[PDB]
Order: sequence, then structure tokens, then C-alpha cells
Amino acid sequence: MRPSLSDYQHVASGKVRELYRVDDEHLLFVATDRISAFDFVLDTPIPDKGRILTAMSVFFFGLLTVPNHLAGPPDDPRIPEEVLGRALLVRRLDMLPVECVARGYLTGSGLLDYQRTGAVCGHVLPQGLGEASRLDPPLFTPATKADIGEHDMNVDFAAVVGLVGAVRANQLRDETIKIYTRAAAHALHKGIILADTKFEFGVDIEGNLVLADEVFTPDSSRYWDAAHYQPGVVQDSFDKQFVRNWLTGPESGWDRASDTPPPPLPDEVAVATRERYIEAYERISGLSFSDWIGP
Repeated sequence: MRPSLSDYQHVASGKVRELYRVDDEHLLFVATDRISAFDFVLDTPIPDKGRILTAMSVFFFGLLTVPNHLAGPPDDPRIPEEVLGRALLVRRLDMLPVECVARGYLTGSGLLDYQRTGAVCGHVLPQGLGEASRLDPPLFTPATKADIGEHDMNVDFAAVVGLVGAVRANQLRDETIKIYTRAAAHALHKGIILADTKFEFGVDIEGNLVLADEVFTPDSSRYWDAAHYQPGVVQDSFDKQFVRNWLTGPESGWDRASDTPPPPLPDEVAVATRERYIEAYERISGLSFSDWIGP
């Protein structure tokens, strides 16, 4: 009753997720409890973070109408007991080499590019925008993965055409904006702003576009509390602000500008952070995390 994880072949690790081969046409997509802050994977895990983000991704896959890479239910017998609730059975796709990012608000590298050049990913914007400015319409701001440990590189629409084809590039742009708009409106209705989001897509055997990776997690998207949205200043991270504040506060003993690895988190900060994840999940999904499956 359920295989061991050791029965599958590890094929890729990210900082936070792992991928295993199940057979020629299926993979096991595993979320860990690791958390990243200031581009460091922290020493301290967040309990149940992997299960909560898996629950979130499954919810949004269900909410969206577009084809996705899920290949079975969250309790599929192919999933080992050890990763139950934080692993998904998915179909193998030919992945497209584009980070498909939508921005509803101007922050991070999008804001920085604008402040440097007046444009973001080929979009020449109005003068006078700033931190957390609302963008209307939302922008397609594609990026490509760089070297290990390097940030993704922002690129323009012509670069996407060169990567995947002219018609496919149009399709990626249209789908990215459409599904971001739907999910952002849903979340905002529940009091959470999805400020931006990153998608990865693949193509199936028939040439069909399929949404893959994870969707609208607080790792793939900037979550903000709508009740405190204030254009012109930096918005708190809904999920990670307790972690960021402790690390840069007087108790950590850590100098962020040293680029030395940060120290472990207090247990109470890790537990509070877990609670923020559960809060975001339950408010967005209308479901109870106590009903989500586990070992």
C-alpha cells in the first residue's frame, strides 16, 4: 500500500522542490518544508509548508479551466506515504524555456527596470509610477533562467518569440494574462492581493499547451494583505514578513549585507509563519487545512 520514495529515480532538485521519475510518462513533484529569504535557503524548515503549498496549487489548478499537468488525485496510490499531501503525480511534458510572469503591480525587478529605463520587458510605461503602483492592464513580463544562483533575466516579447515561436509566444502572453487576471480577482475578493505570479508551461504529445510547475503559491507569487495595500511604499510579504523582520532585526545577529548565510530561525517565528500559510490557504480556498491529506 503505496511505494517507497526510494522506488523512484530522482531527476532534479530545486532549492525547495524535488522531482522524481515514476515511469516514462509520469513524474512525482515534491514540495519540501524549506523556505527561501534574501535568496538563501534557510536552515530552519517551516512545518507543513510543503503540504500547504501543495494544497494551494491544487486548489488553483481546480479553479482555472486551462489544461494542466496533474495526472492523478492528491491521494493517488503512486504517491509514497512519506510525502503524502506534499507530492503530486504529474505528466511529463516538453517544457518551454520561458518564465511566464504577469505583474498587476510594479515592484521588484519590474520596478527596478522601470526606474532605470522607463520600460519593463519592452513595455514603455507612463511616467510617474513607483513602488507598488497598480498596473492596468496587467503586464506580461517574461524572464529566462540564468546561471546557478543568479536571478532570472527579464526579456521582451521578441525574446520570447525567439525561444518558442511567434504563434506560441502570442499564446503564452494571452494565457498568462488571462489566468493571472482570473486568480487575482478571486484572491482580492477574499482580501489577498496577488501582486504578480510566475508560470511555467510545457507542451504535450499533441502540441497542446499545458500549465505545469506550481500555480499561485506564495513562492511563485507575491501575496499581499489587501487591507493594508498602500501604493508608494514596500508592501509586507503576507507569508514571509515575520522571517524577514527577525533576520534583519536586533536579535538575529546577522548582517544581511555580508552575504554570509543567515542563522537559524526561532521556533516561534517558524510556527507563526506556518500559521500565515494556513491563513492564506484557508482564506483563498474556503477549505480547511485540517482536511488536507498527510502521513
